[PDB]
Amino acid sequence: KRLRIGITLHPYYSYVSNIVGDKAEVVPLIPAGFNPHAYEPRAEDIKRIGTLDVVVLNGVGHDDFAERMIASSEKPGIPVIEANAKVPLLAKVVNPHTFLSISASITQVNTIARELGKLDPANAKAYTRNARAYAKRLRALRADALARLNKAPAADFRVATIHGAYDYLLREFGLEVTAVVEPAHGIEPSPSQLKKTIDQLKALDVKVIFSEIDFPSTYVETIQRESGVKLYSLSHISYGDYSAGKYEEEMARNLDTVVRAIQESGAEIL
Ligand code: NI
Repeated sequence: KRLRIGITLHPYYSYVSNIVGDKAEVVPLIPAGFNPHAYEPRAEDIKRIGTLDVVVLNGVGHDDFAERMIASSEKPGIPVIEANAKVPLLAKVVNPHTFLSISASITQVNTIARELGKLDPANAKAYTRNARAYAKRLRALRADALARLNKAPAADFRVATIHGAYDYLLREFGLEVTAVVEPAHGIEPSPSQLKKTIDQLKALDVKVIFSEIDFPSTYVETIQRESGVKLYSLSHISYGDYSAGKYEEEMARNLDTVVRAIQESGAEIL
């Protein structure tokens, strides 16, 4: 019988779909429409784990809801694939958004394809071959996007983000995130925390803010008004329907947006 593979987040649906092709079923643990930051496990979803053979986990802080779901299920001892086993993690609390990096995605894809190959040896060769072809497309995505960068960002080019999602993404450009607006992962800032953030943006002369496309924040225009910073939006790859192509479609948009913020910070003759 065909493997039934549980996934927790949209990038993982894309990774597994691209690895298995038509040789296994990819099943989301939470229905399309839920914000995974806000999701609380339902009996309906807990029941579905009983029909699965394995669950692929981010397991580094972005799907603790999944481990609770499995604990409360008919199958508490279900095999689990820890996708981030070989991924260098930053760092205290680990930033769990490793899926928003092309290089960490490739590492994750390879770990998953290997682990799935052991559970289903009949399709192991297909899983390994598909992982290699998906990785090749991912490297090309990054290469084409980085080639459009005329210059590296200037020394004073400082970046802020609303959600703490993009440290792994910006590392691909050799950049760091100067400040994150949300005080903690998926936590909304209070008026005093937002004032503190604005003071920091001004004091450190932060040039750009990457806001959320997926579940936008209501306070973003105040930050832009009060600090004069340029606004660009990025995708956490957490909204809408699950699809095999979702990850590369949205990562291509994310890389192009980062390139555009860097080119737009570049001055000409004056
Ligand atoms: Ni997040």
